[PDB]
Amino acid sequence: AQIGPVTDLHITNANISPDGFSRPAVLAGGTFPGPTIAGNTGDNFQITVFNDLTDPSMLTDTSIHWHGLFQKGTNWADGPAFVTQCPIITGQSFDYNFNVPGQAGTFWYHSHLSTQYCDGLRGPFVVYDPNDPNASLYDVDDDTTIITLADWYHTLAQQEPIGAAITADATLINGLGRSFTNTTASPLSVITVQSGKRYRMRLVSISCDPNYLFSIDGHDMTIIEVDGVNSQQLTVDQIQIFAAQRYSFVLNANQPVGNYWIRAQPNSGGQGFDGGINSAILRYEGATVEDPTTTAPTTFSNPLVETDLHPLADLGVPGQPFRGGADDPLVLNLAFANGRFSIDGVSFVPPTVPVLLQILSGAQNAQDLLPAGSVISLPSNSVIEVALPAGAAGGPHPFHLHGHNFAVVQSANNATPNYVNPIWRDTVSIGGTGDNVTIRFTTNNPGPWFLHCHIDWHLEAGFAIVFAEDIPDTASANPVPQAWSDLCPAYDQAHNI
Ligand SMILES: *[C@@H]1O[C@H](CO)[C@@H](O[C@@H]2O[C@H](CO)[C@@H](O)[C@H](O)[C@H]2NC(C)=O)[C@H](O)[C@H]1NC(C)=O
Ligand SMILES: *[C@@H]1O[C@H](CO)[C@@H](O[C@@H]2O[C@H](CO)[C@@H](O)[C@H](O)[C@H]2NC(C)=O)[C@H](O)[C@H]1NC(C)=O
Ligand SMILES: [Cl-]
Ligand SMILES: [Cu+2]
Ligand SMILES: [Cu+2]
Ligand SMILES: [Cu+2]
Ligand SMILES: [Cu+2]
Repeated sequence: AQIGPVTDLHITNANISPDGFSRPAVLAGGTFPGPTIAGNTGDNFQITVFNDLTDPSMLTDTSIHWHGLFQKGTNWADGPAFVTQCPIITGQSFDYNFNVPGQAGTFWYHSHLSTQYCDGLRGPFVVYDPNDPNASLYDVDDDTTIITLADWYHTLAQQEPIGAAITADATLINGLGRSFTNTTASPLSVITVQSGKRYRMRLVSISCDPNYLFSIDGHDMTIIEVDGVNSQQLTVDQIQIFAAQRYSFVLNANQPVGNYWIRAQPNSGGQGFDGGINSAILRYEGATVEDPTTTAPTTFSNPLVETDLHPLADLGVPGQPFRGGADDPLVLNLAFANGRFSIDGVSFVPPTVPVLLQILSGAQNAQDLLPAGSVISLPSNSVIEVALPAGAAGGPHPFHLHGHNFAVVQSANNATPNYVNPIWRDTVSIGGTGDNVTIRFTTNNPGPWFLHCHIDWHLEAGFAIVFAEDIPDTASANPVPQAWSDLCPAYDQAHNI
């Protein structure tokens, strides 16, 4: 069952075996993935997070981010450790109390301390729209239509050896899948449909790293939502989904009653489907309980291409229709060397005092904010353009901006910008060498907003900056509760800082 919008959420350690290999994990709600948090557009969420963690190998502190929610006036509840809060210490709790005006769609939540979400603290977050403009396109939209894609590691995140390549051990679809090596025939997830019905499938990448080529044998998929933004209908037969992205698609259960493979091929780790890796099962009601016998095509006829997506609403693009046609045009120099990422020559290392607290304490320009060189001020009520030219090792990098969604004026693998009707989203692949993926947004949300690669291993290696949007108005716009004010002193005491 779905929980929320007002709920407790316990964070605990437990052993799990989603691919037949047992290891300890960091879990929300006792499960991997965590339980779906849900409500309606405009609701007040009050998620009281109880930190009950005791195993230091996966960190006993935590902080939770509500990915894609704008947090306007509630920057303190956004979750990124050392940006908007100090972590919650073990044996304590914290009420993330916020509202979701003007948003409806598919989101997710995850730890935002170190690489802890990789150890299991990840789950779906759905904001339903009682007056959804896409409602007539489908018959079913509920917990049974959520599809999560996750990477899973046998080695604990904190224990990944310095200097060795990090790859996953399994792909998990709805929490189940088979290991790439020493594959055993552990249970696969089943997604059940009834012949003739239409389903709003909510596809959520909760990945720490790989992108997936997602498809369903025999079926096609009509995209209706991108990262919370309603789209015009776009029919595709494969979706390349990057870490932290979401799509909703209509699945028409219009094939013969049977079993069909659901495929999610990561860009690293096990290649193909031998032994049922990278797989789940779409089962029609009345089908035999047995594995599918279907195959994929050699070549997909209609893969998703991002420039084919367009908003359902007339969203346009802010600013003027040319490069640099913004109030604050930025071009970030994104680089990697010697194990560390950098943005404009600075590798991100989290500060001791959270950025928001530094601002509330009176730091009022970005040159006064720590970490030095990692915080960039943005002016209020302005059009911002950010160019994110690719080339840094480890790509393609899915960049994500907190506090905002943005127009994707230029997408991967295509040198032509779109100043008319590009999709808006919150996580975008910056592509490959020579690309110039570029985003635009307007600054109407005061506070410090993280911008980073959502490959969690790259964030940990410094691939981030903070946009301190409207520093002068941050304090007035974001009143803080006493419980938030108490986080830093409690954390610093517990850690002898
Ligand atoms: C990506 O686009 C940005 C503009 O959005 C380009 O930035 C220009 O860079 C040149 C030097 O390369 C400067 O002289 C300009 O001041 C920049 N701003 C402009 C033209 O608006 C950037 O070069 C592009 N990068 C790639 C790799 O194509
Ligand atoms: C590369 O991106 C451009 C810009 O988004 C795409 O160009 C648009 O193509 C559509 C469909 O033909 C036209 O309606 C638009 O007028 C084009 N816009 C512009 C600014 O050119 C283009 O299709 C993409 N290339 C590929 C191969 O998908
Ligand atoms: Cl966000
Ligand atoms: Cu996220
Ligand atoms: Cu986010
Ligand atoms: Cu990256
Ligand atoms: Cu983040």
